[PDB]
Amino acid sequence: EFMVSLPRMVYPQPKVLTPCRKDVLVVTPWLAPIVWEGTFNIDILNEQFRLQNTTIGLTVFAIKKYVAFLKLFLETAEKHFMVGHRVHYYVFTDQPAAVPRVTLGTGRQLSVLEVGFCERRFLSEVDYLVCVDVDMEFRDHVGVEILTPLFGTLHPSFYGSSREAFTYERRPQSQAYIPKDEGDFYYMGAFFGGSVQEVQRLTRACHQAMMVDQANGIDSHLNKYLLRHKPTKVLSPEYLWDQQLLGWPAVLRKLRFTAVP
Ligand SMILES: [Hg+2]
Ligand SMILES: [Hg+2]
Ligand SMILES: [Hg+2]
Ligand SMILES: [Hg+2]
Repeated sequence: EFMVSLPRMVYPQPKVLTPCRKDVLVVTPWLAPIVWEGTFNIDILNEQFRLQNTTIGLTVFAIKKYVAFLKLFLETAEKHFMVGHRVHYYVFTDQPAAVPRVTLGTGRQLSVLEVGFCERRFLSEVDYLVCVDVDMEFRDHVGVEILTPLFGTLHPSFYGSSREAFTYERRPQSQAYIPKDEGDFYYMGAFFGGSVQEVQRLTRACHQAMMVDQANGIDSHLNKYLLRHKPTKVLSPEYLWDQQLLGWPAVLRKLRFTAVP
């Protein structure tokens, strides 16, 4: 947590009286950045994170037919995800032998964990955990701009919607319940992350709430958690897109991580 000085760097002076983007919200009401292209200088951020020797874990579950998505997912992650930084891929799968042999860049590693003491394993191996769906591909840069204690990503189908249209859990009997007059954003579970400690907090809360609903005979739990524990960054839909369903709107300067058609 002691941080060394940055080196001399040459880049354009930020302009106090020029908004960064005039077409989108770039900060939430609790002062968390909303990550859009144009908001960050990746050279500055790369320096800051490299100087801390940052390691990023990327976790994916690939069960049954979803193993078929791993080759493209990992090949494209190699091109676009945290390039230059230490990356540990964690692939959770029922088919260890079906994980494709993907060639990795230096400083990058992959663990296969079979699914039908180790939570501490993430704590000792990585600084940040990023949790994504495997039936996706990277098409453009996804880097250290996303890293923060806790982040969620705007659901691409709902970023322009009013909160009453959000498909939050609406049954008051559920632990996930959000009433019509509450809600900041509609976050999608396909891309979230943060420090290991904050990600483990989130998944522990979600698991307990789901068990409680289960006992009572009942994205919703994620959305409840992030309502009540505000993320320290929010990722724009550049980070979670479906071009076939939604096209390429002008508000998206890049399409970084997308559904496979
Ligand atoms: Hg800017
Ligand atoms: Hg995770
Ligand atoms: Hg939750
Ligand atoms: Hg969750």
